[PDB]
Amino acid sequence: LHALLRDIPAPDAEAMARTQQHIDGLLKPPGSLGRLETLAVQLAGMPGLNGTPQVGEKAVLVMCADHGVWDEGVAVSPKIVTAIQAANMTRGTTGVCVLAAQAGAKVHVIDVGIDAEPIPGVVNMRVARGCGNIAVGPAMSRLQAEALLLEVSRYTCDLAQRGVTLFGVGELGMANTTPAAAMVSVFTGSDAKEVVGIGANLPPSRIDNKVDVVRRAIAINQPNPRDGIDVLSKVGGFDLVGMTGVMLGAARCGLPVLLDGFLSYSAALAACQIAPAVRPYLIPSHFSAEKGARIALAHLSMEPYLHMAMRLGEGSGAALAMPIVEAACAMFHNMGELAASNIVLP
Amino acid sequence: LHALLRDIPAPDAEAMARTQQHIDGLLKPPGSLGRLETLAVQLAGMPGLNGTPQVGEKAVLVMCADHGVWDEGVAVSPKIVTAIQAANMTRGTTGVCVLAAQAGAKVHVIDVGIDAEPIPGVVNMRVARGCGNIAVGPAMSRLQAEALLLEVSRYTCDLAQRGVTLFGVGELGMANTTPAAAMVSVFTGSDAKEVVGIGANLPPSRIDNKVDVVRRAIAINQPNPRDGIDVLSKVGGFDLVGMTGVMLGAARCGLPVLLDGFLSYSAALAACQIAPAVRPYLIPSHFSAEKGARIALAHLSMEPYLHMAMRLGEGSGAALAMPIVEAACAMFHNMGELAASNIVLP
Ligand SMILES: O=C(O)c1cccnc1
Ligand SMILES: O=C(O)c1cccnc1
Ligand SMILES: Cc1ccc(O)cc1
Ligand SMILES: Cc1ccc(O)cc1
Repeated sequence: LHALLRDIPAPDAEAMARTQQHIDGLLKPPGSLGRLETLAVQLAGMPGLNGTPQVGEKAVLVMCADHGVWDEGVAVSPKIVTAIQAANMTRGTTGVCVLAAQAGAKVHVIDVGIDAEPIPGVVNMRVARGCGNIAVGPAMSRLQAEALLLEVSRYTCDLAQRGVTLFGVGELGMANTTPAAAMVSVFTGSDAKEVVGIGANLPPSRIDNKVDVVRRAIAINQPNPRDGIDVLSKVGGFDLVGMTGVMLGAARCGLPVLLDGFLSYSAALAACQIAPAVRPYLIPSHFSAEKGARIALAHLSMEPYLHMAMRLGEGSGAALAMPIVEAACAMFHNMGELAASNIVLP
Repeated sequence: LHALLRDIPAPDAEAMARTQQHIDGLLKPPGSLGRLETLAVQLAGMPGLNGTPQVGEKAVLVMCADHGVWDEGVAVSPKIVTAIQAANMTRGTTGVCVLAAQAGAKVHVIDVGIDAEPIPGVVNMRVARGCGNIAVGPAMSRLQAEALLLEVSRYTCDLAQRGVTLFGVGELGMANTTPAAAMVSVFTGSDAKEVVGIGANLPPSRIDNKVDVVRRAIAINQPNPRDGIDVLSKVGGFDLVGMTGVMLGAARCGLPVLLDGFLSYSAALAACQIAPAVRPYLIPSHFSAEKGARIALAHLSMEPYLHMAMRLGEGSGAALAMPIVEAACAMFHNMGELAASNIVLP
C-alpha cells in the first residue's frame, strides 16, 4: 500500500507540451474549444495513455454496501433497496446501466459490504454485512480499510491490463450521504449544517436529525483530518472506501477516472489526502444537486462540465460524461490544421 | 410566413403528463435524474416526436455568410476564412464536423451570403455577396430577411420528412459577433459595453472600437426591439437570419432544436420575438465564453447543460449536446420500474 502509493506516476509534461502545440495548430482560433482543449492536454499527460489523448475500453465500477447509520433514521429508502438495486445492476435496468450502454461502457458491480446474502453475478469483495453505525463508533477498523483499498486498487489496475483506459466510479448504499457529509465536513472544516443535504428525498423536517447524527459521528470518533485513511475508517463506509480504492488504482495505473456526484467527491477528498499524486488523474463529470456539493468541489478545485441537477448516484453522472472525454480525443485526432489551409492568424 | 407563424403547434400537454408519470415510476428516487427528466418531458410534448421522447436522425445546419462590418476593424480573422472554412466543412475536417460525426449527426453547410465564388458541395441559398455594413446602414432589406426566413424554414421542415428529428444550429462568418452583440443589446436593452465580447480572439485594445461600432449601428438604424424581423434586417446578418429560420422551421415542424453559442442566442431572441410559440422547441447546449452570454441567456430564461468555456461556433456546442438528448430518451425507454422490483417509497 505504501508501495502502491509510492509508485503513482507523475504526469508526462513532455507529452502535454506536444499535445498543446498540436491543439494550437488545429483549424480554429487558438483556445476556442476551451475546456475541451484543457481536457485533451490532461489526458495526454497520463502515462497509461501512451502520450496522447485516447479512449479504449470504458468501465464504470459500482461499489455497493450497507451502513449501520441507517438505523439513525437518516434515510427514507428501505435498507433492502441496496440489495435489490445491486441485483438490478446485473440486469441492466438501472440508471447507470442505461447510461453506460449509451456510452459504450461496461458496468462492474462490486459488493463491498451489502447486508444481505450474496448476489450471484456481483463481484464479491464483501468486508462485512454492512459497516458500523458511525453515530456511536467507527464504521470499521483501519486494517479493514487498508485491505479493501488494496484489494480494489488491484482489481482496478488489473482491468487496465484488459484494454480499459477510462474509469468511472459509482456507489449504491442506502444512508450513504450521511458518512459522505461527515467526511466532507472533516476534510473541509465546514460545519455539518452547511454540507448536509436531502440525499434521496429526505423530508425537510428530518434534516435536523441528520445534522445531529453527523456531528455526533465526528465528536465520538474524533477522526484526524490529516489522515485520509483515519477519516474513511471512522466516519466513512465500505462503499466510500471502495471508490477511493478505484481512484488510487487508476492513478497507479496512470489512467483517468471520471468522478460522479456527492458521494464521489467525498472519496476524492480522501484519496487526495492520502496521495496528492492522485489529483491529476481525476476528471469531474457533473455538478451534484446535493447541498454540500459546492464546498466539496471547491476543496477539490474542480469545476464540473455538466449541470444537470442530478442526484441519483450509481455512477450515472460519470457515464453521462464519457462522451465528453471521447469528444476531446476526436477533436485532437480528427480535426484539420490551420497551416494546411494556409490560414494565418495573429 | 404569417401562415408559417400561425401554424406553429402548441406542445402536447397530454403526452407530457403521460411522460411525467412514466418517469416518476422508474427505478430511482423521484426527481433524482433532475434536468434529464425535465428534458424528456419537454421532448414528449413536441408533436413531431409522436408523444414520446425519441431521437431518429440528427442534423446540424451551418449558416455561412460574410458581413460588411468586417471593414470596421472588428475582427482579426481574415475575411476569406469564411469561404475557406465553408469548403473545409465539405471535407469534414472542421470542429463541428468532427463533433457531429462523434454524435452521429450530419452536417449541412448552407451558403446564405459568403463573399466569394460559389463553393461546390455547399447548399446554395446566397442572398448576396456579404451583407451591408451595419455601421452605416442596414445589413439588408426587410424583404430579403423575410424571404430567407421563409426559404430556410422550408428547407428545415423538409429534412423532417426524411427522418430528421433533432436539429442543431450553427454559423460561420468572420465579424459575426458584432451584429450578434447589437441584436442582444437591442433585444435586452443592455448597453453595448456589457454585451460586446472578444469574439475570435480580438485584442483587448481593439474592444473599444468594437463597442463604438455597435452603438453606431444602433443609432443609425434605429431598429425596433418589438419587431424581430426589423432588428434582424437592420443590425443582423444573413447567417443570423438563417439560424432564426431554422428555429422557425423546426418549431413549425413540431421538432426540437439545439442552440449553440452566442451567435445562436442572438438568433433565438429574434425568433422568440417574432414567435413566442417557438420557445418550447428550443434546447440550450452550452454556456458560451462570450461576454454577453449571461445576459442573453437570462432573457431567454435558459440554463445550458454544458460549461466548457467554448467559443468556436459552427454549431460545435450543439453537436456536443446531442448525446445528452439521446440520454434522456434512453433513460425514458430503457430503465426498469419501481413497481416491478416491489420497491415502495414515500
Ligand atoms: O450526488 C449523488 O451522487 C447523490 C445525491 C443523493 C443521493 N445519492 C447520490
Ligand atoms: O459562442 C460562440 O458561438 C462564438 C464566440 C466567439 C466567436 N464565434 C462564436
Ligand atoms: C480561424 C477560424 C477557424 C474556424 C472558425 O469557425 C472561425 C475562425
Ligand atoms: C430507490 C432507489 C433506487 C436507485 C438508487 O440508486 C437509490 C435508491
